[PDB]
Amino acid sequence: CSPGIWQLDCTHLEGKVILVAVHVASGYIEAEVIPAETGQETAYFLLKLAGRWPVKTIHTDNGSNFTSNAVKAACWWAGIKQGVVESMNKELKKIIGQVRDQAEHLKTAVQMAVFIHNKKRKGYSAGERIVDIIATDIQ
Amino acid sequence: CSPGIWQLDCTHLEGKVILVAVHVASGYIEAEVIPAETGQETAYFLLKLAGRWPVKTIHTDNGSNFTSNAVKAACWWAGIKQGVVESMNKELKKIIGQVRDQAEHLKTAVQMAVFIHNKKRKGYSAGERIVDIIATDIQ
Ligand SMILES: Cc1nc2c(ccn2Cc2ccc(F)c(F)c2)c(-c2ccc3c(c2C)CCCO3)c1[C@H](OC(C)(C)C)C(=O)O
Ligand SMILES: Cc1nc2c(ccn2Cc2ccc(F)c(F)c2)c(-c2ccc3c(c2C)CCCO3)c1[C@H](OC(C)(C)C)C(=O)O
Repeated sequence: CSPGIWQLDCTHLEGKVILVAVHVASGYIEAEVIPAETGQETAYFLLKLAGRWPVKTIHTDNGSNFTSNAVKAACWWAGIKQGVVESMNKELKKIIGQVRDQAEHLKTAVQMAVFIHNKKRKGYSAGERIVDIIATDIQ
Repeated sequence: CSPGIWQLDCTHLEGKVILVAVHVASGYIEAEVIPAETGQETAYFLLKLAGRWPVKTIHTDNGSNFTSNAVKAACWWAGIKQGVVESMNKELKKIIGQVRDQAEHLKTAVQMAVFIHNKKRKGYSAGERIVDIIATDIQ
């Protein structure tokens, strides 16, 4: 897929919200545990994401997620416009379950699962693929 | 410099704490506004960082930052061992000052400054250099 496309969705676990961003072309994930599912939290997440990777386009399974003025302002400022994703989210949810008792806080288990997911060789890992896709696109 | 070396330090602004991670070889920055300067916050930041980039070694200007059991546990689990940095932190502090009135929250201004810093061409940007350094190291 195009190297600037990311998918963002929230999932719920233990009464908390996990914002999951998938780089569609590599399967690479960025995730954070947010206090609430709000436009301000999504906007802040998008600003962080766009400063770290070249974010061109964002996709989601819940269109209404992107209607706040806060989200529209983040996309405006950062210059963002509006199978794999289902699979990557499924893998992450499974990994969180597998490491959950190794940590007190869900947020810690989430970051351990992101780490495991991005480094797992499938033969390259999602972390290796994103860096290869973005470097070759710059070239 | 070696591609797995990162420098982590905290700086203070408006009574808040900004954790700044610099990828020494590229000048690329990752930053977060943390509620307090604690071992638990540093450990959590390191886990997130290590799941996104291949973190081999961490440097700091304040050695005591890395003594908590929480930090030692994050480095153990993620397999981490213990001019440019001064310049990158200086540039970020200047950029935050330059964009500060464009946002209500300091954390928003911080992420705008990270974005500006990583995308600025110096001729490649810090964001372009990190992806090139890591991709060629995998190759
Ligand atoms: C806190 C916050 N609110 C925002 C927005 C945007 C709309 N609103 C709603 C609103 C409503 C009434 C107002 F009087 C008012 F001033 C803003 C940004 C925001 C979001 C993204 C963003 C920018 C802004 C200002 C500036 C350029 C980079 O991208 C904010 C913002 O905070 C979050 C990122 C946490 C949402 C902020 O700190 O100002
Ligand atoms: C909350 C937290 N505390 C930690 C630690 C480690 C030591 N301590 C102190 C402590 C003291 C007394 C205990 F009875 C006790 F159980 C742990 C991790 C932590 C930090 C990093 C880390 C791991 C753990 C458990 C597991 C493998 C991946 O890396 C935590 C941890 O929370 C933060 C990351 C926010 C610090 C957690 O959720 O358990």
